[PDB]
Amino acid sequence: LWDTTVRLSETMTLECVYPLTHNLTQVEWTKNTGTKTVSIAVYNPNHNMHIESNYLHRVHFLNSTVGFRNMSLSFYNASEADIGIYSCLFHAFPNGPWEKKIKVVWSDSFEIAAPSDSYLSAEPGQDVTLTCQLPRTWPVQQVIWEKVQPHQVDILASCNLSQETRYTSKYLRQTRSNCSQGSMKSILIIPNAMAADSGLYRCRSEAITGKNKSFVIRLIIT
Repeated sequence: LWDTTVRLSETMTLECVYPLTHNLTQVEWTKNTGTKTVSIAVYNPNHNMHIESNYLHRVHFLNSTVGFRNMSLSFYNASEADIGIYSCLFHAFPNGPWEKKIKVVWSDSFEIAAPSDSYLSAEPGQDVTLTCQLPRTWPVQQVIWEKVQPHQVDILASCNLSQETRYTSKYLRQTRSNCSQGSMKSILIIPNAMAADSGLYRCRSEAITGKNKSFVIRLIIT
């Protein structure tokens, strides 16, 4: 129901970068208040821009090297009412839409609730293998890989072997994931890792009983 969770802050940014090579035709930023949706912004490559009147002077598009591929939404002065789920919709007709769902939550640093269980050192330029030490059998229903930062948590992979539809990560940096039926090691691979790939990587299991387990790796790439 969400691809990225970011911490509520006065100048928070909802990252959204189109990862595909298709020619863009439109972006839309929406917030799902309830069942109804509020159209925050609509932008077209002809520089036509719709902005919802209540968001007139509340949001902007910093978007380093502005090229309409990066449409991350930044707040000037956010408040508790800005908590909720946002949708960032890229249209690249005829190729079809690419949607990233962002949930804003009231919280402290996400790293607080993710103390590292393992420390992983690796040299730059190598394919780093992250190993989840959590069991995958019943009652566990799905296993999720996330990158945990103080301000945001990005879902890198999600595997539910019973689900017929697969989960596609909206994370910009490429990773190698595998949702296989075998009883092998639950692995996430970071290809050609750099110093920017350092940080907390958390594998998370969700069970049919509702119980939540987590295993956190502190990856350090000098």
